Amino acid sequence: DTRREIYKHIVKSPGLHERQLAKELDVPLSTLVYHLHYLERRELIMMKSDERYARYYATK
Amino acid sequence: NADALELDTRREIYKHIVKSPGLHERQLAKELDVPLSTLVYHLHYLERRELIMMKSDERYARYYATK
Repeated sequence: DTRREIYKHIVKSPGLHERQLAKELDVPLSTLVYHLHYLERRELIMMKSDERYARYYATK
Repeated sequence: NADALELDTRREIYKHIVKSPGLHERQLAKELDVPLSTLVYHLHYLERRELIMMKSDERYARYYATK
């Protein structure tokens, strides 16, 4: 039900964020994270860093 | 070889980093009035020279289905 909906929203709409997923499915963030962890542990979904949100610092 | 424009843009970027740490590249571009493509060109260079470092933010990770 909820898990099968989360995995499917990811197949049809690749690249979404954690909070964009919980909004487009009306699933609480805590519930969605538990299912995302299962889907990662089974290697059915993966995870990429968003360059648009990386932060830059000068080195020492 | 590097134009005055390339050197000026590079140094202006590096030291906006020092004066204002932790910004994203779209904020970097709008605050320096530089196109995003050119800014990312200079960020990769400053990172190759280890003058700046790039920290990912995993709160904004993108989710994809495996094949």
